[PDB]
Amino acid sequence: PDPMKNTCKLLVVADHRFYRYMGRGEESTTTNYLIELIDRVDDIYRNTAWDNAGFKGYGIQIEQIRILKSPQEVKPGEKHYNMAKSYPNEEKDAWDVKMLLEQFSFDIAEEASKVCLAHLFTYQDFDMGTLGLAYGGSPRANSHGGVCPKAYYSPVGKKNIYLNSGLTSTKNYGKTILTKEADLVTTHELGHNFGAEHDPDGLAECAPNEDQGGKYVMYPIAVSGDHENNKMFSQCSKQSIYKTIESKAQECFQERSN
Ligand SMILES: CC(C)C[C@H](CC(=O)NO)C(=O)N[C@H](C(=O)N[C@@H](C)C(=O)NCCN)C(C)(C)C
Ligand SMILES: [Zn+2]
Repeated sequence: PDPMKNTCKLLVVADHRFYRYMGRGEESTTTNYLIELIDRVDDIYRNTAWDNAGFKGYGIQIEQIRILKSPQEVKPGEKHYNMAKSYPNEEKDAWDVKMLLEQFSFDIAEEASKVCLAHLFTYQDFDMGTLGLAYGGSPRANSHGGVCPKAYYSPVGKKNIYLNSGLTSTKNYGKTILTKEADLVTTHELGHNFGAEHDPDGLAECAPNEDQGGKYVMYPIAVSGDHENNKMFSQCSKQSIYKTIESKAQECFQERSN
């Protein structure tokens, strides 16, 4: 592991919902929450041996936190990830999650091109229990993204956007999720960014029963995280991430800041 290039620097964005509902309308409260969350997630990554040997010490660090204190005013017909209304259905508490990730990537393109990853933290109740979403680590045909900006020309947006993005919501079923749960959401989404796909039931090694420590972080269904494996990456995730981690590291990782 190149100690000069072992850290994925992040642009962390807190939208107006997060600022108000998690931040208590305060910059300090907002940033402290995020700084502490990323550092705990970093502990998970940093201590992971991607090859089950000495290939460890790779992690994440915040480069900048953008704090949006109020909604983005928009003209009629125009949309922005930080606008007051949910999209496509303004009657709902939250956006459609996929459309939100696409919108965030579009609006943040200039900034995203200069960082390893951009991550949006929001506070909206996505339909049916969804907590987050990210590019990378998806089995879908022609899907791409994850660490290090990769361009995608949006025929609808008429410009290049980058696929080095993901998002976390700390609201689910009308309540703020536990910090232990939030940590797991962000870990899972960055896991996709790093190259992991969902662990399959079909491989017991990567999806243990509850008495064998429970599921690992990349399981498709969320859990509170009281089981042993919950906060760790499975061997399946490690294998996937390891195929490209070094290469990606040479591309856009930087030196850890003490
Ligand atoms: C951190 C988690 C694992 C992220 C995933 C979505 C995903 O794979 N993002 O990369 C999620 O929101 N999972 C939901 C989830 O498990 N939520 C739990 C909290 C839930 O609602 N459980 C009971 C609802 N029947 C789904 C979509 C499976 C309902
Ligand atoms: Zn997932």
